[PDB]
Amino acid sequence: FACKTANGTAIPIGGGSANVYVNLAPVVNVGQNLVVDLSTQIFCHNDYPETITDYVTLQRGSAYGGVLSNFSGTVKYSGSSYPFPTTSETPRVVYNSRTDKPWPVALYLTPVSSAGGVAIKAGSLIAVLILRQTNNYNSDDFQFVWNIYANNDVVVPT
Repeated sequence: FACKTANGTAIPIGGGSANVYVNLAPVVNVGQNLVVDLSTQIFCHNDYPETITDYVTLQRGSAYGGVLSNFSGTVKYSGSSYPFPTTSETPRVVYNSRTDKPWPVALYLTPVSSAGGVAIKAGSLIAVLILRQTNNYNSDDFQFVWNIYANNDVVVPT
């Protein structure tokens, strides 16, 4: 089991860390959602689906920089919505194929009432998402740590 980003960066068997650089809607009003769809950015596969089933959760997700300060967040994992930053590990998604398939994670971030101006800065860390992988075969328990960085400023009109 291993994962890769849209730009080619991979985290191999056993886990590790990688940076993901995302473009963001440049203007988001109070009452609107800024969406960070990582299902188009992060892809993973099972290396031995003939015999092993891989189990994958969002173990936890944290907000940083302007997202922590200026946004109220929810994370969608494989169709279900949870608080972001997270308060519990999600249910498991099954990976049973060698074809790389999306990690079904999306952040929905809406400005807090106090937000205004540049609410997210270009180049800043905005989230860390921990993908946890286990299986039905041995005791493997691996973390794939995704550091999410903003490619551009996000302005909240005032």
